[PDB]
Amino acid sequence: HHHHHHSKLQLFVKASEDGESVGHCPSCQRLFMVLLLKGVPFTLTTVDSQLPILLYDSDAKTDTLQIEDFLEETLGPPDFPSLAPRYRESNTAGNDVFHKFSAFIKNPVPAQDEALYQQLLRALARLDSYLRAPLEHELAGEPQLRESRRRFLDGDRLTLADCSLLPKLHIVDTVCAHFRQAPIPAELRGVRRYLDSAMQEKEFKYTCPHSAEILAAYR
Repeated sequence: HHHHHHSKLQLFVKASEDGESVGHCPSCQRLFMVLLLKGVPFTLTTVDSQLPILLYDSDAKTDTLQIEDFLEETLGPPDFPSLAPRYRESNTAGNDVFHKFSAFIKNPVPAQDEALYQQLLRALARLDSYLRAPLEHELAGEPQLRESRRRFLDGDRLTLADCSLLPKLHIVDTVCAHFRQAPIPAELRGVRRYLDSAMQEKEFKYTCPHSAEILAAYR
């Protein structure tokens, strides 16, 4: 079904430095994921306003959030699965991780280093607590459940929320690990399980750019 192409729905995304494959771009990956999860035929095209961009008919859409809402609305039951999360909080948890990572990783002030890192950790901590908290349907079946059993944000299936966050969270882990020897702390069991579960899902695994690409983006 799905058609990738370098050198009808069509997604234009960034190519890698050498042009050989998919480039670093967490928004590009987000939409790549949405499209795969819809199970709709599509063409993805790498490129050497701003990407990602989507063509439907002759018509374009250039804004990540807009493209996403469109794909969620236009492609629905019974032809396509809806990917909206069920619970409000799936949409907000970890909403600040990426911003806090970016301020940490770009900081040139020695005396602010630990401080900004702590802010990063605290946000990762809150994401962790949500991932470990049993959701409604989990309790509906098991009334005394203490620790959530689920794989992802909203349950055991990838949703729009995961599509947005996983690409960002992958970068945080990749960059912090390699550059500052600061992998996601083992204490955050829910965050750790979440990244690992994601790597076992074809739609996340096969939309990841090579690690070298992410590393190069940060130098």
